Amino acid sequence: ATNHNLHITEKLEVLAKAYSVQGDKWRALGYAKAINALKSFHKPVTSYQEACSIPGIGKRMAEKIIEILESGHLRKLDHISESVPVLELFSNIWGAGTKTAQMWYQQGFRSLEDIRSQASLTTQQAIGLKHYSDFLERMPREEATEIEQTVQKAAQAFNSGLLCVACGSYRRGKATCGDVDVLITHPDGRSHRGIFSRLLDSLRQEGFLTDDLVKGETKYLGVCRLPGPGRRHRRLDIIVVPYSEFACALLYFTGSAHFNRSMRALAKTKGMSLSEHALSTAVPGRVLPTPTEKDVFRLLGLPYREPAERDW
DNA sequence: CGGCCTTACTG
DNA sequence: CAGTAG
DNA sequence: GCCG
Ligand SMILES: Nc1nc2c(ncn2[C@H]2C[C@H](O)[C@@H](COP(=O)(O)CP(=O)(O)OP(=O)(O)O)O2)c(=O)[nH]1
Ligand SMILES: [Cl-]
Ligand SMILES: [Cl-]
Ligand SMILES: [Mg+2]
Ligand SMILES: [Mn+2]
Ligand SMILES: [Mn+2]
Ligand SMILES: [Mn+2]
Ligand code: NA
Ligand code: NA
Repeated sequence: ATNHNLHITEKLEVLAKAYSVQGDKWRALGYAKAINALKSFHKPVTSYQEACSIPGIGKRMAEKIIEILESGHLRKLDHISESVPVLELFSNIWGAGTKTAQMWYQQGFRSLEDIRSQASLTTQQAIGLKHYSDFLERMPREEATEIEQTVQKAAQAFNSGLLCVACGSYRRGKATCGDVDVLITHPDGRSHRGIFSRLLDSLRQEGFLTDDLVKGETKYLGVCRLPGPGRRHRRLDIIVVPYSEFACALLYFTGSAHFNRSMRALAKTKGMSLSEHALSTAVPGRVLPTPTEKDVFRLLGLPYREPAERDW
C-alpha cells in the first residue's frame, strides 16, 4: 500500500544513510529496520508509547519519532558530517564501498573528477565509474522484460529446455528495476551444466554484454545494453543452478534481501539453515526436500507469501 | 553482553 | 584474509 | 540503532 509516516521516515532515512556511508553498519541496520516498520504500518503513528510498542522501535528511536512529530524537525540531521555527501558520491561507484570511500576522502578527493584523475581504481570500480549515471537509474519494467528475453533467447539456442526466469525486483512485480537478475536451470537436472561460459560468449559476440564485473562457478555479474539508440547500460546478473536446488535458488534470487535475511534468521532460530542451495538442519545437518517455494515456508511454519509480498 | 543471513568472487 | 556484492 |  502507501506509507502513512513518510514525514518521519524521510527524516530518518537521511540519518540511516549517513551512518551507512560512514561505516556504522549495525546502527544503520537499526534505522533501516525501524524505517521499514514505520512504512508498512496500518495507520500514521501518533505517540511515543505508541511508537515503542512497535517491534523494531525502541526508546532511542521512539524519542526521535517524537522530536519529528513535535519539533517538526530532527536536530540530529543538523550535525551530519560534511563528508557524508562525498562518501555517498564515492560509494555509488559499483565496486567501491564504505572503506574505499573513506580512504579516498582521507586522501583529499572530493569529486568524481578527483577519482578519475588521481585515485587508484580496481577493474570493477573503473567500470562502475564509467557507467556512474546509468547505474543510478532504475529501468522501466518493460525494458527489464526485453533483457530477460534476450538472455533466454541466447540460452535456449543451446538447449530449448533451459528454463530462464528474471527474479529479483522484477519477479516481485516492481514498476522499475535497478537491474535484471536471471536464474537459469533445467528440469532434466543435468543440462544446466556446460552452458554458462558459452552463453556469455554468445551474448558477448552479439554485442549485448559490454563489461564483466564478476565471473564465478554459477554466478555472473556484468553489464549489458539493448541494441539501437536511446539505450542506457544496465547491470545484469545471471546464476545457473542445478534443478535440485531450484526452489531455494528461486526463493533466494527473488528476495527481497531483507526478506531473505528474516527468513534465514527464522530458520536459524528453529535449528535450521537456509541458503540458495537448500534448507537444512543445524550442525552440517540434513537437507530437507524442497520441490517448491511453498515447501520452504511450510517447513519453516510460515504462511506462504507471493513474490509481490516479499518486501521485508 | 553480543548477534544483527549466508555464500561467493576479487586481489 | 578484507572488501564488496547478490 | 534493536532485540533476545
Ligand atoms: N541473503 C541475501 N540475499 C540477497 C542480498 N542482496 C540481494 N539478495 C537477493 C535478494 C534480491 O532480490 C536478489 C537480487 O539482488 P539485487 O538485484 O541486488 C536487488 P533487487 O531486489 O533485485 O532489486 P533491484 O534494486 O535490483 O531492483 O538477491 C543479501 O545481502 N543477502
Ligand atoms: Cl548489514
Ligand atoms: Cl556510455
Ligand atoms: Mg535486482
Ligand atoms: Mn542483481
Ligand atoms: Mn551508457
Ligand atoms: Mn553455490
Ligand atoms: Na519495541
Ligand atoms: Na558501491
